[PDB]
Amino acid sequence: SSFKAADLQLEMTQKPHKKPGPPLVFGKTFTDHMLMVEWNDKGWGQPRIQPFQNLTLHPASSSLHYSLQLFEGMKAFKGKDQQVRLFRPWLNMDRMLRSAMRLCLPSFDKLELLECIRRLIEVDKDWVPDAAGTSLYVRPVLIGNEPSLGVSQPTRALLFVILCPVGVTPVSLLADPAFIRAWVGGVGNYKLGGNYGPTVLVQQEALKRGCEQVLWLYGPDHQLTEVGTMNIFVYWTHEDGVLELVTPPLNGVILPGVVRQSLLDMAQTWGEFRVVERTITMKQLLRALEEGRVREVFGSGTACQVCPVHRILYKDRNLHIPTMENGPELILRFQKELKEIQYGIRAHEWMFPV
Amino acid sequence: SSFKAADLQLEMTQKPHKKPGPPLVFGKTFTDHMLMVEWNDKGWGQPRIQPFQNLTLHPASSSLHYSLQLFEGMKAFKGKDQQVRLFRPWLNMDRMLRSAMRLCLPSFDKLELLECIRRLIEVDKDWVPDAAGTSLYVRPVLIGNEPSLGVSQPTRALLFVILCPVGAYFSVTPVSLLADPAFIRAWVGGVGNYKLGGNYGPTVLVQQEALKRGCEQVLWLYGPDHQLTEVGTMNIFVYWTHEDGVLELVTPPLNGVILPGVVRQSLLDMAQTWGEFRVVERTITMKQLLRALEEGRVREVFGSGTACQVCPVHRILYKDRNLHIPTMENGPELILRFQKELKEIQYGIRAHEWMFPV
Ligand SMILES: *Cc1c(COP(=O)(O)O)cnc(C)c1O
Ligand SMILES: *Cc1c(COP(=O)(O)O)cnc(C)c1O
Ligand SMILES: O=C(Nc1cncnc1)c1ccccc1
Ligand SMILES: O=C(Nc1cncnc1)c1ccccc1
Ligand SMILES: [Cl-]
Ligand SMILES: [Cl-]
Ligand SMILES: [Cl-]
Ligand SMILES: [Cl-]
Repeated sequence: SSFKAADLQLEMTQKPHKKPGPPLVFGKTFTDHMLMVEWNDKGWGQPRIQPFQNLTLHPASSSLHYSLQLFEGMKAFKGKDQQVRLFRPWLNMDRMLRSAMRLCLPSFDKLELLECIRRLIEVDKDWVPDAAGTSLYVRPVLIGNEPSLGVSQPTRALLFVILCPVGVTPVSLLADPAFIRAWVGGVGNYKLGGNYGPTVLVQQEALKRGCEQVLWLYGPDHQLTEVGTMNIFVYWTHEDGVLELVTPPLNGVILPGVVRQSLLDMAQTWGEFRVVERTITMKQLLRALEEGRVREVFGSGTACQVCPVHRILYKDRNLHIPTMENGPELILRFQKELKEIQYGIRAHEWMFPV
Repeated sequence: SSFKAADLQLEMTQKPHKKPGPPLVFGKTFTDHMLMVEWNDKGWGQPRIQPFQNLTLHPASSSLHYSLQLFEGMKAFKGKDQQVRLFRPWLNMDRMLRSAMRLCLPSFDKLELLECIRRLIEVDKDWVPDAAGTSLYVRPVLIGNEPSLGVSQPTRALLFVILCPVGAYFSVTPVSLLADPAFIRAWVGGVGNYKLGGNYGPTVLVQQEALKRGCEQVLWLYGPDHQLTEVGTMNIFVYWTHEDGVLELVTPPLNGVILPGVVRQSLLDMAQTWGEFRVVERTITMKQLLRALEEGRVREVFGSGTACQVCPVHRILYKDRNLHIPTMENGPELILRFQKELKEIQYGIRAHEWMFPV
């Protein structure tokens, strides 16, 4: 069974928050409403769009003791004509259902959640900014909610969604093999709360070491997996002399990002250079930097879309990454095309109109 | 700058709950009171004892989004003298603090929290069952509580403690295990050695697989050489005559994928005090166990943990093939001896510095 949009009950807020005035730090400002659906031994209850409010949770909730939690993250963009659109939300929904199944949280209908989310965005339509490079960030969440200290499949869960309005520059990265984000056979390929908490300290260590984000290396040959909460891409002339865009394969330690998949799809479609999913090693990068074969290194994710990398501190070796002196041509093309699609400049099967 | 037990605020339930009748499934029944301490940028607030009540969380709470959550688990036992005691609670406090640092959560005084726990258990004295095999389980938690989607060191946090009466866990019955290398609990350089909630959520599906394959628990293998690391939520001990023909008790070393259990340390301490056989921390592979089994050198295999104290193992399903473990054939003398000494100590029959009186 599943909750249905047609059963939605609306409680409009009686106490609207002041909208942001002319400074937007990410993830602190929320809209007036939220979506709220509960699961229990009777199945999924009816979905509510209701005033943004606190959650009331039993102290034994499995969400708090055994990290029976997962999230999603996606943006809604408002175009010139004030039409609002979600970017490839179906893939976020596919990925939310996989997380849930990995955590034995209750299954749900992807299209019904989407419609509920759309309905929720429509209620908070005026929170969606329209200045350049601004968007509305959508945070669905599903948590187990059994009041039991037993490590087990819960018979109760909570699915809710909240929204935040959100308001080119290259970043530096610490690449230390000591630090591990995910392992083959682990759950790094799902968007689960537990994958993030442990990175806080590591991120602090990268700041202390004068870097801005973490380059997560994995395995004996130090594979480049991800950058911060982003997938990583390298544009270079490979060893076989062919020009390629490369990014690591989905072999268990990589989060299957929506932006990532989009960049692959675009480049693939262009048909101008080779586009592969393959392991990338610090050894390959060093050698390609020594031989001037690297053009652009960047990260991708809903946060920035495309984020260039100028520097990588590999232990004590400070590597200059020449992304910016090579345009950054590919990056700029990706941003340009993504902007066109996202803000309705160009009609595309990737946008879902609210 | 920690909270303080002198500042503790007491607020007694208006109407209490009727204690269970001597039917108790673990973790579904709680006592009348709980402890709560709030932290923010003005540091720790005053701790409080309050009637068991629900948490009020901002929906962006970092505890719920990025798994800023850690817990502990320790038992209190009521002796004949109706006096209740905590088993080595300082090791749990040490571990709770290390977990807190790992998750960038706020530091606190181990003795102050321990004193507040004393008071909480004191207040709920009567919930502590004295029937044989029973105890009060104590569950401290520390969760982040920043109301922002930024992945970061929170500026707010919540520390609470709830209590469960527990029935006799078992007589002692062995368990069968699923040993499948595809499922990996923790990795070197990871956080499997901290009691973080994020280590437990992904084990549900695996545990469910073990049941469909006819096992009761998971034997967590690690490496290409299939090391026996842990059993369910228990550390693993093997009693055998080793390759060199020397009788020993072995348990994997704390190389980072092992949770340093309090019973584990205690079994080690106890066994070395007896000084009657070799006690060592060494890696254990399925290759070594197989051969030991074919040669009749394995006497007992068991788990250790607060839940069980000591849990016999009698079967391992490895590579579709069932491995019989003669634990029960061999007494289990070691297990039985361990169980007895802990019991005597835990219920104050023998006086011991491991016990902290409530
Ligand atoms: C969210 C996330 C990504 C990329 O996600 P998108 O769907 O592209 O926004 C990549 N890696 C990690 C670790 C993430 O949490
Ligand atoms: C809690 C726990 C143990 C044992 O801990 P005790 O301190 O002995 O109760 C062992 N392994 C795992 C994975 C645990 O969570
Ligand atoms: O996208 C994220 N953060 C973000 C969004 N918009 C601007 N800056 C940062 C994110 C990703 C993964 C986990 C948590 C947050
Ligand atoms: O001690 C635990 N569970 C338990 C306790 N008493 C009886 N049965 C089971 C435990 C340990 C670690 C993580 C979660 C729970
Ligand atoms: Cl349990
Ligand atoms: Cl995947
Ligand atoms: Cl962030
Ligand atoms: Cl350790």
